[PDB]
Amino acid sequence: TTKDVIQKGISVVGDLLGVVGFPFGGALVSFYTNFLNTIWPSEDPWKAFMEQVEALMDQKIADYAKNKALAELQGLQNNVEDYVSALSSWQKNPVSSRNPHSQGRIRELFSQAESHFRNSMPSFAISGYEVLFLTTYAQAANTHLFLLKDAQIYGEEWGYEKEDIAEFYKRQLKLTQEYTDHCVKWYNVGLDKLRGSSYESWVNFNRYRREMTLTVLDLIALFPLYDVRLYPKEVKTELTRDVLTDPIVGVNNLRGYGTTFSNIENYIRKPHLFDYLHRIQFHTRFQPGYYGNDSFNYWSGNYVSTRPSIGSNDIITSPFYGNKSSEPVQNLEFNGEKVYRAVANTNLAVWPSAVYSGVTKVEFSQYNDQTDEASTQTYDSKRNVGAVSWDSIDQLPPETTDEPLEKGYSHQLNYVMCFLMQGSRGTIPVLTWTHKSVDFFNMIDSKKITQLPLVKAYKLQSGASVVAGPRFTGGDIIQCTENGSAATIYVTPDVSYSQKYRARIHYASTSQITFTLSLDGAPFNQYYFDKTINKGDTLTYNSFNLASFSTPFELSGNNLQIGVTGLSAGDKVYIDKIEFIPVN
Repeated sequence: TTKDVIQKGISVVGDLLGVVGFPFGGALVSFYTNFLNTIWPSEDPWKAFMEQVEALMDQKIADYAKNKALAELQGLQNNVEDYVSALSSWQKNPVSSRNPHSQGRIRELFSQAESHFRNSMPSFAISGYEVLFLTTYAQAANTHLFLLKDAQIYGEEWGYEKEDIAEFYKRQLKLTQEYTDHCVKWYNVGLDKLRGSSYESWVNFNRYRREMTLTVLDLIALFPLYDVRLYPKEVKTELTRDVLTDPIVGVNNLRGYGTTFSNIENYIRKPHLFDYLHRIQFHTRFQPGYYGNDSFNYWSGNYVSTRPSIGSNDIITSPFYGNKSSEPVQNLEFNGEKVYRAVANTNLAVWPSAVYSGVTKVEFSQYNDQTDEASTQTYDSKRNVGAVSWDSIDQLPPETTDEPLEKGYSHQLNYVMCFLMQGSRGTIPVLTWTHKSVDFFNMIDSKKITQLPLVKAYKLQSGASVVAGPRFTGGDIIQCTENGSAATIYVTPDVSYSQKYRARIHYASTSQITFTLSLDGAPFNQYYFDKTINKGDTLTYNSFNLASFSTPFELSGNNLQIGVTGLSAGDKVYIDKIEFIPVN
């Protein structure tokens, strides 16, 4: 259910990934037309976003608050549409028809929309309804900020005063911090409100977490890239966070046999360096039916193997999950294949005073980006398979319904974990996914500013570790507590000639520090960096700083190592991303 808003959410993020940083005029206008058709066509989408959280929270917005919100949104729609039509004409029209008279038309259409946004935002954050208005606020906030950056692109062309463009920029910086912080604060409020002890509690908790990730968290992660002054070129970036699909179960009500909240939540994958699905070992067991005729085999447990990020080849194999096989083991390999879909069959046997159900068949759809072709691999219990009851596409829709699935999908399989039901009445499989934007090769683009998340490293050292991200960076981060090396990340240059680059680092630190960069073991850059937080502070938007290294360099190697020094006992440094700026 609610796949509609989930698709809109996934699509917007997918489209924005193409116009992030300083976009080319034609691309910007193209985006805007889809944007209007997706998010700003009528009040239906906004109403659906409200109902979405109401469904997750099992609460409703007071009708008065709901009606006003919808009213503001209708007005904002007109402002956005009037603005886009005009912007479209401006881009299309040559630098000749641009007379003082048309400049003032676009200038006031823009000022109106921007102003209307600041006036309306409070309506999507009324006391007591903050969490329920979250996806609506997120989408409105996004629009407001995306709109704002246009003033830095076309400001002078439109004939705005130097003072005006500057006021708009400072306003953009203030709002990027506020909107981001607002979303994370209430996201967490909602998350905690759903924590329970039962299996049913965890499904709700995790569904909220996944849906808020796709519609809110992924979105706010892009906000900083709207700063066309800091990002004067197109930006190549990726979202590294995990999302778990709903558990695969054959029955709607488990009558208390579902795995407990803590036995699921405490065992799912913890903050880890990025990796890829490599192999799966299926274990099968026989489930007898009370009358023999109604028996079936089912997936009882599993092993999972993943390969690390580029630069390392040693395969990581998971502990055993679930119950050992009573039947012959099945192994599926994925070497390089991208699993973009998983469809499952489940079956049930009704006993006098018990019901037994399990996953009997799983069909995986894979795409080989090397040999540009799709195919399927499947697990079959072999005895009484039943019907399909679970489709990943329902939870993780494609970015585009235009292209074929192997091209338009939004996520790929990263992990499989089997949980045991209470009193071991069965097995509950849980699947973890990662975003399609993740570049396996860690490729440094020669024309764009490339953002490289530290979790893409293949090797951590000196006691460095992966820590939960602050919810606004698109993924997890690296925590450094000691002086010395920290991480080694493998890099793939996209060109052959001696292209030069400048490096920038997005970090947080409790003290003044020194970052050192090495290529294949040789230092090439070392610089001093400011303290951004106090010991014990929680990480909010302003905790992070983005600072450049002085000197330019060439990528005469592949193994980039980041080292830190200047730490004292109790000092901590958090590293989010390293950026590469193509320089002449």
